[PDB]
Amino acid sequence: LAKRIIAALIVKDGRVVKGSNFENLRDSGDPVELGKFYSEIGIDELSFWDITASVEKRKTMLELVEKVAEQIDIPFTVGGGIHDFETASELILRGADKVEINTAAVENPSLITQIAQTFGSQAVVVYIAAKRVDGEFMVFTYSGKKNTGILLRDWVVEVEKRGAGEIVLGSIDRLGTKSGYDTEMIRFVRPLTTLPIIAHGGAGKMEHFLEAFLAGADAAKANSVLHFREIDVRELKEYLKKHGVNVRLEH
Repeated sequence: LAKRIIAALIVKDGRVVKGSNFENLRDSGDPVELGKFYSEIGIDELSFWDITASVEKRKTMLELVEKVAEQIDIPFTVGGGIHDFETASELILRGADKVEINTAAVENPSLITQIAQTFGSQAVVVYIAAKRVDGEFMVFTYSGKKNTGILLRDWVVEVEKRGAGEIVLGSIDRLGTKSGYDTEMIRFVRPLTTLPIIAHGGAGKMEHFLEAFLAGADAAKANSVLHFREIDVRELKEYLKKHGVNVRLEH
């Protein structure tokens, strides 16, 4: 019931892609050190998205999650090309709390159920990329390249039905901008599901996070706005608490 702030990190070959501005770190491109620091200054969860080339990817992702699990005591999610149960399983067993799936879920919705059977619904995060097409919200796969022709309304309901634990709602209309979260999209989805909704795409200033929670998001995920310190994590949580948002401060 508390709202969560989630730092998302894009990684490749064990490096934070495009790095970060925290000059206090020994290595500002080290995902484990950056992730650890984030947990120490108030981030509620981490999210890692891997884009390593296929031949080294499996091993690279497993090394990342094991290293992260050692140094971090907050929940974390891993994703990026997770296409089947076996891949999801190895990553959870090696240390991840949750996996994030999108394209493979749309093409085989029972993948949601198979992962949840073994690891519980809470281990399954479905990322839904959506955008407006002829006045309707539609689901997009393959990093936004493909219009599936599936209505957002229908996919959300199916996703909960198949046993997902959380939904990340990413607005292609906002990704790569700093104009704010897609609050209209979040409000559209909120009454359709009982699952936690994680907002993603468009974060630019602290007020955007307040707007997102008002819209009904249970968590807010953000990338470079945090890494380049356009927003400060502690200021953000102080700001949100100040304006009525239930965030956590202090075998």
